[PDB]
Amino acid sequence: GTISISQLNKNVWVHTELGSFNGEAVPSNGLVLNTSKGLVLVDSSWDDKLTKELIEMVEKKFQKRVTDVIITHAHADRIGGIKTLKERGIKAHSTALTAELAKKNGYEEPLGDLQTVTNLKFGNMKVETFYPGKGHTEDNIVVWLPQYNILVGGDLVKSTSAKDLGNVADAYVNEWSTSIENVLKRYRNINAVVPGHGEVGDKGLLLHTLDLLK
Ligand SMILES: [Zn+2]
Ligand SMILES: [Zn+2]
Repeated sequence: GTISISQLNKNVWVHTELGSFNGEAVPSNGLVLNTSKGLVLVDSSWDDKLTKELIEMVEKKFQKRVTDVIITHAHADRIGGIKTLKERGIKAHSTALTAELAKKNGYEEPLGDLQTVTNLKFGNMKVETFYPGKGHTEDNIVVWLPQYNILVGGDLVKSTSAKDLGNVADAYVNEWSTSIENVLKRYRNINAVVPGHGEVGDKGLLLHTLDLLK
């Protein structure tokens, strides 16, 4: 099961891919939104190969085109497939900072169209992007589906089983708790929280992440 999709509701699924690192499978999550105007992903995958596999799978599953991807920060698990996106005319949305960091981290450039709070609408599917502040990276954003109170946390948000923050060389560890607090403040009645890696949970993941950061 290198690529798996799991349903939250009719039109919102989690995509999860196993990257292969040092002979270990390493899952990363994003979202798949099935809209009347196409599929919209939150995040790509670790690299172009997996991104292609992901796109092939979702397009086949839903018989719909991937039209847009929202990139939640400029690391491989999120942006690794940007070349695939660009050469397919799949729009790669990001904050300007993520775009700047993408170019620095050697990736092709996403759009830089997202602000601190941005509302997008794809068909009937409403999507909010929110930059809560620095944390896992300087640029990490989260994505919210206000119709369903589903939050995509990316690597800002740890799963319940996670006991480790991960790579913090370019993290803002002190600021990360504030950024999580900002997410907790903004999103009050959450049905699901998708962490960047690991099992989907609820607000408890945000609290858990705060706990790890204490
Ligand atoms: Zn990262
Ligand atoms: Zn990650």
